[PDB]
Amino acid sequence: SEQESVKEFLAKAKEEFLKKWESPSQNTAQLDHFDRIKTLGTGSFGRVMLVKHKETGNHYAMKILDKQKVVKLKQIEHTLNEKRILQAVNFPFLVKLEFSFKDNSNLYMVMEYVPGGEMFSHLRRIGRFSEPHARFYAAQIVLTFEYLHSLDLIYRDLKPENLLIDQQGYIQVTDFGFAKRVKGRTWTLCGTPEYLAPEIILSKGYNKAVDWWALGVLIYEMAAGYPPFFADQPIQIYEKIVSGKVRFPSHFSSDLKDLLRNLLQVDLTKRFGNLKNGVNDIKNHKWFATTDWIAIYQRKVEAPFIPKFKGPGDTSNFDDYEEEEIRVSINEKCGKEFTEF
Ligand SMILES: Clc1ccc(-c2nnc([C@H]3CCNC3)o2)cc1
Ligand SMILES: Clc1ccc(-c2nnc([C@H]3CCNC3)o2)cc1
Ligand SMILES: Clc1ccc(-c2nnc([C@H]3CCNC3)o2)cc1
Repeated sequence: SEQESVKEFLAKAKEEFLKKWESPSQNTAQLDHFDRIKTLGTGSFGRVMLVKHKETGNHYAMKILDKQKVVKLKQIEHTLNEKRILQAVNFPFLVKLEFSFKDNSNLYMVMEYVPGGEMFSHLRRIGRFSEPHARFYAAQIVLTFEYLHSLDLIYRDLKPENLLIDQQGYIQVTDFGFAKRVKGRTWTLCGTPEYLAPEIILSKGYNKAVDWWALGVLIYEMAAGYPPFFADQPIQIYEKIVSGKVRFPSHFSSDLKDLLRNLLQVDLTKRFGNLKNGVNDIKNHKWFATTDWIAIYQRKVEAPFIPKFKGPGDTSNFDDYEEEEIRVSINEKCGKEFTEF
């Protein structure tokens, strides 16, 4: 079936992941080693801030999570998943975690800063991506899932806001807050409504097939400019998702429609990526006939566009948020819950 070079690559990738997975790094910097520059984005339990390391001058994106808000939102296991996975993975299209640490109030994950901004911004600015442009990004996600799934990891948060565009025009995936190592099935209701597979919505035990469904949603959104299932109320979105009905814009190629019908298959036992040939059904589909998979992996293909930015500390591709304190309490909070962080 697969070439021995590919099998050996993935076998070594798993060996290296498991060594770090079984002995995670902890406490590799502290807050006063950095200067704060700007808030790059916010969220329910945390935010991401551009920082500069005071000794080296290097820029980083620091994700800050409030321990008490994490406990209240029942995200303890998820935050521990995120840091433990990020410190163990290594792949060209994943954001690199450089440091992690905690204090009395917060958990900190310090990643290399990617100045080009989120794919979401670029997609909304241009309207929609041409099929070659969408296919260049989709190929990178296919390889990333091939890697992650071979490590028994499910990603569970694919969407344009989590795909950063780097200085070469390639993707780096960020936010592993829903990622998890899974042996067979898992059961948590999590994700963004527009991207949820039917089996998540229906409260079933599910597997890596949910990532391949989300790839179908992403490719549709890149090529159309909007996602296939949307509405004002989540329950209305869920009803569309489970119905098995998708309408395609007339400008979609026949090959694109065919691939999407096989990724957006409501029956998970019939969905591309989850059949006997696994990822190969996707890589060998006609829509990818022009893709040089090794060249993509090696970053040898010229990108469709390079983001405009002035230097490693430029924030122009991210937007403006109210600047709030990073307060650290005099007393430790939730120490027992986060001992492993
Ligand atoms: Cl997901 C993924 C699966 C397999 C490979 C792979 N198989 N052989 C290689 C060689 C050629 C380039 N340098 C190592 O890479 C890469 C990514
Ligand atoms: Cl409610 C709950 C459900 C599952 C787990 C769990 N699954 N694997 C683990 C590892 C890492 C931390 N300790 C052992 O914990 C913890 C709490
Ligand atoms: Cl390297 C890097 C640079 C920026 C970010 C980032 N900025 N905002 C976010 C959140 C909120 C919206 N989407 C996820 O993440 C993460 C990593």
